[PDB]
Amino acid sequence: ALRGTVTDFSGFDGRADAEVLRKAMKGLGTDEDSILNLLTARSNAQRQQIAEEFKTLFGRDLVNDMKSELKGKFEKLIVALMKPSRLYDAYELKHALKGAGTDEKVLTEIIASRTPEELRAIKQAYEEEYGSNLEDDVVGDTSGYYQRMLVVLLQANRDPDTAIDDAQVELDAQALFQAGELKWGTDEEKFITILGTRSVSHLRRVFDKYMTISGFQIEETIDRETSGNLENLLLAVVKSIRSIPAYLAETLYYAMKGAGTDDHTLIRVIVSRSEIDLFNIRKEFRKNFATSLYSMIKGDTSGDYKKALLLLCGGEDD
Ligand SMILES: [Ca+2]
Ligand SMILES: [Ca+2]
Ligand SMILES: [Ca+2]
Ligand SMILES: [Ca+2]
Ligand SMILES: [Ca+2]
Repeated sequence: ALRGTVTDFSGFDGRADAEVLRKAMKGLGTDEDSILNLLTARSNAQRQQIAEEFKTLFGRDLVNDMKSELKGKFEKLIVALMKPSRLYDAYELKHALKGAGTDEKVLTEIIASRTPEELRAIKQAYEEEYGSNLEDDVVGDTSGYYQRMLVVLLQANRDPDTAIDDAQVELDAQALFQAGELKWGTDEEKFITILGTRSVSHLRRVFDKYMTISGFQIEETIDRETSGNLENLLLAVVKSIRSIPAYLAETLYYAMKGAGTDDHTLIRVIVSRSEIDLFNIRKEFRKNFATSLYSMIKGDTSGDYKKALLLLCGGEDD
C-alpha cells in the first residue's frame, strides 16, 4: 500500500562509495554533483554504512566534512539526508521546541501525522539523544487545549481498529454535534477525547455520519468553532485520519504555493517520508492540485538543491 521513492541500492559497496565521496571533496572546490548523485540513490541505512566506511578509511567524519564543503539549502538538504531515520523526527521536534521560540507548525505536523507506533519510537529516540522527555518538553513550551491535544496524541494510545459499532458511530457524531454547533461556545474537551483516542476506521465513519447529521463536514465546524493553534492541530488530525499522504501532500503545496518557498518544510517532508509513503504523497498531490510534485519543485527551487530534491522525489507526471 504505502510506498516511498527511495530504496536500498542493489550493488551497494559502502567502501567504494566512501572513496567517491572523498575524491569529491578532496582538494580545492567540491564536486556537489557527485555527492548529490550518490546520496540520493542510496537508502538511509546505506548512507549510515557509507559514513562508517568513510571514518574507518580516512579517519574523518563524513557529515562534518560536507558541512564544511557545502552551504545554503543544499547543505541543509544533504545534512538531513544523512540523519538516521529513527532520529530525524526527534531531531526536528527538538529543534522546534528549543530556543526562546517554538515552531508549532512542526509540532502540529509531526505529532498529528505520525502513527502511535512512530510516536513511541520518536519518544524513545528523543530521550536517549537529548536526555529529556518529549512530553515534558512540549508541555513546557505550550499551553491551553493545544498543549492538551498534543499530550493526548503523545500518549500513542489511540484505540485499535476493530469491527465498527454503528450505535457508537451515531453516539460520537451526535456528541460532537452537541459539543460544537449546538453549544454556546465549545466543549473542546469532548473534541479532544473523541478525535484523539478513537480508532481511525471508527472516526472515518463518524466524519461521514456527522456530515449527514449537521450538513457540515467536521472540518467546517472546526473552523467555525475554534481558532489559533488548536484549530490548525485539529484540522491536521482530521486530515491525517482521512489520509496521511493527502495531508502531507497538502502541507507541501502550501510550502511552495506562496511567493517564496518554505524550504524547511519542503526538506523535512520529502526527506522524512522518502522511504515511507512519498510515492503516495505524489499521487495525492497531482489528484488534488492538478500538477505533479516534480514540476512544482522544479519551478520553486534551484541549484544542486533543486537537483537533489527532484532526484529524491522524481516522477514527472506525478
Ligand atoms: Ca575541498
Ligand atoms: Ca557551510
Ligand atoms: Ca459553538
Ligand atoms: Ca477559525
Ligand atoms: Ca513559489
